[PDB]
Amino acid sequence: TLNGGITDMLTELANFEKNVSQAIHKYNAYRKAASVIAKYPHKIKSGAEAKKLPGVGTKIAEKIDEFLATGKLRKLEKIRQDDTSSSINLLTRVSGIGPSAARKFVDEGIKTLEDLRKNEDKLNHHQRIGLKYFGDFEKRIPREEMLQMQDIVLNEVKKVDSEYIATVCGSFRRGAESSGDMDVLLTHPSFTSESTKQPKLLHQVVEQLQKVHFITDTLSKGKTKFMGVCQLPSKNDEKEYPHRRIDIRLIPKDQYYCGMLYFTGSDIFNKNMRAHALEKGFTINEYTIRPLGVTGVAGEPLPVDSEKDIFDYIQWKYREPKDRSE
DNA sequence: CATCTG
DNA sequence: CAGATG
Ligand code: NA
Ligand code: NA
Ligand code: NA
Repeated sequence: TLNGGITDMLTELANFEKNVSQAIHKYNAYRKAASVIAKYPHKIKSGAEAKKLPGVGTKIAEKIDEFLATGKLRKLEKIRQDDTSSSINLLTRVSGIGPSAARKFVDEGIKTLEDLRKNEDKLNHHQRIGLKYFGDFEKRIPREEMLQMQDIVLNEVKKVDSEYIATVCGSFRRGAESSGDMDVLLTHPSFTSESTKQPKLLHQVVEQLQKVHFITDTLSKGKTKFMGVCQLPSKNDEKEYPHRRIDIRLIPKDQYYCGMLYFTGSDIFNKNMRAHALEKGFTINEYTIRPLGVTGVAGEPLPVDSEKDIFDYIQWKYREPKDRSE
């Protein structure tokens, strides 16, 4: 990476402003600076050179000068050592504990995981679950286990109603060797964009997965989105599998394949595909593909009955998920 | 964005 | 309801 040193530095500062300082404008500035510099074609040799770029001002140019001159940034050295900053970063590794909660805890003298365990009364349900499975949630899920999880999800869903359509997306669908979690997209022909959100569609799937002891905990659960915890079964006297994060999203049938395309990624691929769509006079988002008029007017959602339909509209050869790296 | 907390 | 969270 041509200016990876500089962009790494800026990103670290961005995260500091967001997680510790809770200063949104500095976070934004650092992020924008990193993004612009990342696209810059030349090896930056001074803060002055970088300052010519949009989003790079006096303060960022100063830090670039120091990094190029000394190979380090004192501010970042101070931050890494700082007790309060380190405690915040640690606490925000617990699912449910964001920058706000972390600040509150650290102010109260809660600085470590053991401190949290001794103060579980101060945690909401989500935070308690995040703490309980802190280790498991930071583990990668081997494809082998994702396939076992998929086998349970698909078969239990089908058991509830053969008309359900369930698709495990994310990098897993692109053939990834490991996943961070399981993202399931669910739909049913009886659920479309215009009709009232039917509560039981999602609930019945969640209920069945709980019944067979696959889903173990619930972080959040509404009419269209479930966030929770699952665990593969084990035989008596064999070590248990780790607990894993799983999301299940109920999506309108008429928006399902657009949703599938979006949540399958990758991000780069999505960016490229949406770009080519615009060229062909189409606009693609998470929900729909619509014709785009020369005046900028967006047409009504085009009918989509498969991912291939989307590729066809924009005159693209269908791309298997495993070929959607970019 | 969808959901939760207090 | 605002603020927070993934
Ligand atoms: Na967190
Ligand atoms: Na493993
Ligand atoms: Na606000």
